[PDB]
Amino acid sequence: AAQSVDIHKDQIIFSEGDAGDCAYIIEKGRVLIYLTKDKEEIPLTILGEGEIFGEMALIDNQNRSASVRALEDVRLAIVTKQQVLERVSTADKVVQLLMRVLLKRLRRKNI
Amino acid sequence: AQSVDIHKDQIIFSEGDAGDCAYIIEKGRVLIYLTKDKEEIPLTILGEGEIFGEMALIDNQNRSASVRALEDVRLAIVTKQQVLERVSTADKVVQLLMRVLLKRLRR
Ligand SMILES: Nc1ncnc2c1ncn2[C@@H]1O[C@@H]2COP(=O)(O)O[C@H]2[C@H]1O
Repeated sequence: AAQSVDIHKDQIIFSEGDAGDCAYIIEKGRVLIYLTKDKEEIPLTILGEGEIFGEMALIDNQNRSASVRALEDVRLAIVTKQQVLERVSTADKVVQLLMRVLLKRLRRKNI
Repeated sequence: AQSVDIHKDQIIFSEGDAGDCAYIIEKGRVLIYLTKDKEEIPLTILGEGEIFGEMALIDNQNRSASVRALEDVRLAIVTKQQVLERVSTADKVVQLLMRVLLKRLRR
């Protein structure tokens, strides 16, 4: 059950401060990552097809650091913790080992 | 599968060395560290079933840190060719996660 979701142009996918449960892979369209500071919207990046966002919510299970809006009609593949564990557990030993030390390193970094 | 034993306090490799393979710790523990002006700054300690020395392989440059054995250790050698082969053949979503992790670790 790898589910997709379609998102209309100009839809806020999520907002800075929101609860974070999953990441998203862009299957079609583009998205704006941004912050809002005193009613002024400050862009950070634009992501397109085959790129992933919201991944700190996935590994660390905490709030959204930025807002994300769709610049056009987009499709998103939802990536949930259950999928990640399932895919890492079923992976090759060396790949599993790399994923572990990467995640362990990213936790020490973000301290 | 070739293994290698490393004596306690042996430098496995050093920051700045050429990087040809990674290692999975089969026995013992290892210290990952940097050296700044004869002062040694620890980063992490890894133990059994953990892997190091990947970064030279996937990013294709030198060793970013030094590694020493804290006790007698045994290491399974994983050649560069194996690591690239196994990561490239891995599942699309897993590859995508590894990329953004690495991109984050660089920033
Ligand atoms: N915080 C870290 N900084 C640099 N290297 C690290 C760190 N944690 C683990 N390592 C590992 O130490 C290794 C040092 O040589 P590599 O560049 O080949 O790959 C590195 C990583 O696998």
